Amino acid sequence: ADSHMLPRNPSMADYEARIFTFGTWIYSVNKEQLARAGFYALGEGDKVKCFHCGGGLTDWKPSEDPWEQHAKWYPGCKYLLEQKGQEYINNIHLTHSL
Ligand SMILES: [Zn+2]
Repeated sequence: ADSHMLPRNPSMADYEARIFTFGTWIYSVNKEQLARAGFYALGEGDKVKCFHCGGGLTDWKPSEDPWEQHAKWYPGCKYLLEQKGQEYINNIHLTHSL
């Protein structure tokens, strides 16, 4: 788990690089949402990982929100914080259960 200012995979900080990995994507969740939320696809099922915290997510379900799942599972992510803020992270945890 990375909660440092330094991205775990700085090479995926590049947006074009993340979006490349979603060139095709057969799963329910929108790929632009996934990319903006910091994820890139591993190329194995629906596994994605955050470039910053290195947090991985998989088994996506219809209606699931990439930023919400990002905050639910990896609330200490610095990229997540920079984009979404502490209020959002905390509210995700007040309304969700793991
Ligand atoms: Zn993250």
